[PDB]
Amino acid sequence: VSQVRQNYHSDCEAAVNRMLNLELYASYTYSSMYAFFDRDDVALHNVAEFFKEQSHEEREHAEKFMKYQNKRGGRVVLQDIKKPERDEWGNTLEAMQAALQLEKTVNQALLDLHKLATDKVDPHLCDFLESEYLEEQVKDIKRIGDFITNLKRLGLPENGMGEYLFDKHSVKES
Amino acid sequence: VSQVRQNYHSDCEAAVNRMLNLELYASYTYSSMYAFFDRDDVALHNVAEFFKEQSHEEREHAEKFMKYQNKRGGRVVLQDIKKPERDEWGNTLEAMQAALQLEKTVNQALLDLHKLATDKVDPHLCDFLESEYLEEQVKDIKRIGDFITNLKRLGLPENGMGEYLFDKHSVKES
Amino acid sequence: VSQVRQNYHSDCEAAVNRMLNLELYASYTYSSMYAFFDRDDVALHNVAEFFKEQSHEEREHAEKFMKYQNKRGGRVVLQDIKKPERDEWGNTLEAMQAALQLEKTVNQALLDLHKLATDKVDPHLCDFLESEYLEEQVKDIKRIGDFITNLKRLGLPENGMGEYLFDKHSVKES
Amino acid sequence: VSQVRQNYHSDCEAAVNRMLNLELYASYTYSSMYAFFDRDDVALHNVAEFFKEQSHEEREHAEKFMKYQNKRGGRVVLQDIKKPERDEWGNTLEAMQAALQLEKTVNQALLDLHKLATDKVDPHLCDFLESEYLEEQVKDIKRIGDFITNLKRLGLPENGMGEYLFDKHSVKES
Ligand SMILES: [Cl-]
Ligand SMILES: [Cl-]
Ligand SMILES: [Cl-]
Ligand SMILES: [Cl-]
Ligand SMILES: [Cl-]
Ligand SMILES: [Cl-]
Ligand SMILES: [Cl-]
Ligand SMILES: [Cl-]
Ligand SMILES: [Cl-]
Ligand SMILES: [Cl-]
Ligand SMILES: [Cl-]
Ligand SMILES: [Cl-]
Ligand SMILES: [Cl-]
Ligand SMILES: [Cl-]
Ligand SMILES: [Cl-]
Ligand SMILES: [Cl-]
Ligand SMILES: [Cl-]
Ligand SMILES: [Cl-]
Ligand SMILES: [Cl-]
Ligand SMILES: [Cl-]
Ligand SMILES: [Cl-]
Ligand SMILES: [Cl-]
Ligand SMILES: [Cl-]
Ligand SMILES: [Cl-]
Ligand SMILES: [Cl-]
Ligand SMILES: [Cl-]
Ligand SMILES: [Cl-]
Ligand SMILES: [Cl-]
Ligand SMILES: [Cl-]
Ligand SMILES: [Cl-]
Ligand SMILES: [Cl-]
Ligand SMILES: [Cl-]
Ligand SMILES: [Cl-]
Ligand SMILES: [Cl-]
Ligand SMILES: [Cl-]
Ligand SMILES: [Cl-]
Ligand SMILES: [Cl-]
Ligand SMILES: [Cl-]
Ligand SMILES: [Cl-]
Ligand SMILES: [Cl-]
Ligand SMILES: [Cl-]
Ligand SMILES: [Cl-]
Ligand SMILES: [Cl-]
Ligand SMILES: [Cl-]
Ligand SMILES: [Cl-]
Ligand SMILES: [Cl-]
Ligand SMILES: [Cl-]
Ligand SMILES: [Cl-]
Ligand SMILES: [Cl-]
Ligand SMILES: [Cl-]
Ligand SMILES: [Cl-]
Ligand SMILES: [Cl-]
Ligand SMILES: [Cl-]
Ligand SMILES: [Cl-]
Ligand SMILES: [Cl-]
Ligand SMILES: [Cl-]
Ligand SMILES: [Cl-]
Ligand SMILES: [Cl-]
Ligand SMILES: [Cl-]
Ligand SMILES: [Fe+2]
Ligand SMILES: [Fe+2]
Ligand SMILES: [Fe+2]
Ligand SMILES: [Fe+2]
Ligand SMILES: [Fe+2]
Ligand SMILES: [Fe+2]
Ligand SMILES: [Fe+2]
Ligand SMILES: [Fe+2]
Ligand SMILES: [Fe+2]
Ligand SMILES: [Fe+2]
Ligand SMILES: [Fe+2]
Ligand SMILES: [Fe+2]
Ligand SMILES: [Fe+2]
Ligand SMILES: [Fe+2]
Ligand SMILES: [Fe+2]
Ligand SMILES: [Fe+2]
Ligand SMILES: [Mg+2]
Ligand SMILES: [Mg+2]
Ligand SMILES: [Mg+2]
Ligand SMILES: [Mg+2]
Ligand SMILES: [Mg+2]
Ligand SMILES: [Mg+2]
Ligand SMILES: [Mg+2]
Ligand SMILES: [Mg+2]
Ligand SMILES: [Mg+2]
Ligand SMILES: [Mg+2]
Ligand SMILES: [Mg+2]
Ligand SMILES: [Mg+2]
Ligand SMILES: [Mg+2]
Ligand SMILES: [Mg+2]
Ligand SMILES: [Mg+2]
Ligand SMILES: [Mg+2]
Ligand SMILES: [Mg+2]
Ligand SMILES: [Mg+2]
Ligand SMILES: [Mg+2]
Ligand SMILES: [Mg+2]
Ligand SMILES: [Mg+2]
Ligand SMILES: [Mg+2]
Ligand SMILES: [Mg+2]
Ligand SMILES: [Mg+2]
Ligand SMILES: [Mg+2]
Ligand SMILES: [Mg+2]
Ligand SMILES: [Mg+2]
Ligand SMILES: [Mg+2]
Ligand SMILES: [Mg+2]
Ligand SMILES: [Mg+2]
Repeated sequence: VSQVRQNYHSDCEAAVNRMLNLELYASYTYSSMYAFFDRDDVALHNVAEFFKEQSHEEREHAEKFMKYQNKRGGRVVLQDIKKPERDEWGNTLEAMQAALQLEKTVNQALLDLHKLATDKVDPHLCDFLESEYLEEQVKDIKRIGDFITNLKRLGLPENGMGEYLFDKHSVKES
Repeated sequence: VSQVRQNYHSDCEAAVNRMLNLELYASYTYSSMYAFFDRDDVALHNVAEFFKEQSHEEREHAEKFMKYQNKRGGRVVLQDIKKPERDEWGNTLEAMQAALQLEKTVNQALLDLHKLATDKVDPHLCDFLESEYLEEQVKDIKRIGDFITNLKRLGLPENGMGEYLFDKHSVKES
Repeated sequence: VSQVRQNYHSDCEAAVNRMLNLELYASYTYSSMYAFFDRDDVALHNVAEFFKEQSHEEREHAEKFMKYQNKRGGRVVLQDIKKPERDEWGNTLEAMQAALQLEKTVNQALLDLHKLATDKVDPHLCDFLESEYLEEQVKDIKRIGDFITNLKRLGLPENGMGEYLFDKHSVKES
Repeated sequence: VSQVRQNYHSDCEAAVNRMLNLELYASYTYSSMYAFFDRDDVALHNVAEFFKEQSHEEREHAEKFMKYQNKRGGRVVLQDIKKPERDEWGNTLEAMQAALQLEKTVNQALLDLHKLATDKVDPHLCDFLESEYLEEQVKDIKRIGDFITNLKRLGLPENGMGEYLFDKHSVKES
């Protein structure tokens, strides 16, 4: 009943709201990782800044869904942002493994939303996901996988020198 | 079993490897056309350079598939690059006609890969083909068709002055 | 019977075509190494880019032989480009050892071509090889040998930290 | 008996003087072609300027041999510069065919001088010919052959429009 609404199924509107929540959840998990690596007894600053930036990017993903919802005439409905699964993240390897799984969880939700949009014959929503979300996921999943391979090569979790070197050379100097 | 792999069917992985080979094959055919037009008894330099650039572009298409394969967690598998169908290319008209058919053959393979990706519900691969390959083919097919029309207008194959003028005015001065 | 042909033996013409094929073969082998180091379970980006550049350089070597053939009035004859000997390259040390042997194989073929050119009293072809090919081989063979020495010093194949450091410090940052 | 002379055979000294004369002869022939195409009843200005530049380049080739002779401690001995074989050059095709044969005659003399230098074990003279003369000949022979192919394609000698177009598009605008 929005004056702009056209070819936008209620199911897709609802699924966009759920996806928005998941983006915010992902942002919050990354924020927790930032704070962990900033601890004085962890002290891997470039890794911390990597996760801070990851958090900001997820927040941007969320805001883009809010804007999308309104563009199509749907209505943003917010729910609680659940706290992350862990309060402490072990080390760079454990955190990167959790990040990989988080990005794959987000990717699966996006793929599921694409299936729904396809089922409801919504090519605009399909294009939006393909053009703004799906390649970002593939690229970041590859980046994080590459990191994990290098962390293993560097002898994580046991090799502290390896972990130190990863922070200096693999992630952006901040 | 790659840690990055998600929603990537074995059939699509294999078809990407076959497509990679076809891009390399197309590159090699264009390289042969370059060398032919550079012969002292052919001596159409702008036409030669046109095909040299076509060859480099196909090589870039191939490299982009290699990168894609790895991004999705598939594994690049290479096969022999078959030599071109001809050792000599007749004249500018015959070569352009062969180029048109080559670009249409490549296009059909890309369309077939899109059908497979659609069947396997792989929207990332669909988007990749649509965003990076399919429009390039339509544009180049149109360009080459336009050239063939002009070569016929110029009296090819019999009209040597027509062929000379095409090289001076239709293809980029190199 | 080309109008430009002068002092160019049929044997040399044929050997130039065979050398052209070998340059293309070398290019393809280096392309395979690039793709291997770009895998998410290998993930040595600077090493990957090193081999990508090696591949492009071999392609340039091939194109220079095509141009040479035509300049002398010979005729380019292409054959299949055989796929590389391996589908996977083990690690940076194994790949560099294979690269060393590849560059020495190419060098031996160039030296053999120089012997033929000398036998047929073709000083232009001798000069072409000496001025455009032979020093490139000596320089690259030295570079790759130096790399292998450093990879051994760094404890390859067992020392993953050593391999990580080589990628950061020995090859160009890409 | 020159104080600088070392490893310079009398035969090579004499052959350098004969080569010098041939370069001057080639210059003079090209000058005649320039004057012919500048005639009001020929009037192909870009072709005329092409041959004028060819003439100046041969003069530079001659001067470089004079300098070489003195560098090695030989003595420049000059002979008459014979007038060209023709007083009129027919048309662009006939002139280009004569230019091709002239450049091949010069090339054969250079190759013969290289054989002599090789026989007398004079690597400096071999290098001088290879580095300063032999590639220039191959390149110019290819250029002129390419021109002849295009003149034939353009319908020379009968097709006056073809000849006009060659002057506008194949040779440098002067
Ligand atoms: Cl609606
Ligand atoms: Cl509709
Ligand atoms: Cl609805
Ligand atoms: Cl909702
Ligand atoms: Cl709950
Ligand atoms: Cl977790
Ligand atoms: Cl915890
Ligand atoms: Cl997760
Ligand atoms: Cl957007
Ligand atoms: Cl995207
Ligand atoms: Cl990327
Ligand atoms: Cl990495
Ligand atoms: Cl370790
Ligand atoms: Cl890294
Ligand atoms: Cl999968
Ligand atoms: Cl899925
Ligand atoms: Cl599968
Ligand atoms: Cl395969
Ligand atoms: Cl086969
Ligand atoms: Cl064909
Ligand atoms: Cl053929
Ligand atoms: Cl085809
Ligand atoms: Cl891309
Ligand atoms: Cl495209
Ligand atoms: Cl267009
Ligand atoms: Cl056109
Ligand atoms: Cl016609
Ligand atoms: Cl015109
Ligand atoms: Cl056109
Ligand atoms: Cl010959
Ligand atoms: Cl000879
Ligand atoms: Cl022969
Ligand atoms: Cl051959
Ligand atoms: Cl075979
Ligand atoms: Cl091997
Ligand atoms: Cl293998
Ligand atoms: Cl080898
Ligand atoms: Cl060169
Ligand atoms: Cl070199
Ligand atoms: Cl050096
Ligand atoms: Cl080194
Ligand atoms: Cl070690
Ligand atoms: Cl450093
Ligand atoms: Cl080093
Ligand atoms: Cl002496
Ligand atoms: Cl001596
Ligand atoms: Cl003597
Ligand atoms: Cl003398
Ligand atoms: Cl006389
Ligand atoms: Cl004559
Ligand atoms: Cl005469
Ligand atoms: Cl002559
Ligand atoms: Cl000099
Ligand atoms: Cl030279
Ligand atoms: Cl050249
Ligand atoms: Cl030309
Ligand atoms: Cl005609
Ligand atoms: Cl024009
Ligand atoms: Cl031309
Ligand atoms: Fe970022
Ligand atoms: Fe991310
Ligand atoms: Fe996200
Ligand atoms: Fe990212
Ligand atoms: Fe292009
Ligand atoms: Fe193309
Ligand atoms: Fe292509
Ligand atoms: Fe194109
Ligand atoms: Fe390089
Ligand atoms: Fe190399
Ligand atoms: Fe090479
Ligand atoms: Fe090199
Ligand atoms: Fe010139
Ligand atoms: Fe010349
Ligand atoms: Fe000369
Ligand atoms: Fe020249
Ligand atoms: Mg209203
Ligand atoms: Mg609703
Ligand atoms: Mg949820
Ligand atoms: Mg709770
Ligand atoms: Mg995109
Ligand atoms: Mg983005
Ligand atoms: Mg990367
Ligand atoms: Mg694994
Ligand atoms: Mg499979
Ligand atoms: Mg195939
Ligand atoms: Mg075959
Ligand atoms: Mg597009
Ligand atoms: Mg493109
Ligand atoms: Mg157009
Ligand atoms: Mg002929
Ligand atoms: Mg032969
Ligand atoms: Mg071979
Ligand atoms: Mg085989
Ligand atoms: Mg020598
Ligand atoms: Mg030399
Ligand atoms: Mg050199
Ligand atoms: Mg070089
Ligand atoms: Mg060095
Ligand atoms: Mg004295
Ligand atoms: Mg004497
Ligand atoms: Mg003489
Ligand atoms: Mg006389
Ligand atoms: Mg040179
Ligand atoms: Mg020069
Ligand atoms: Mg040219």
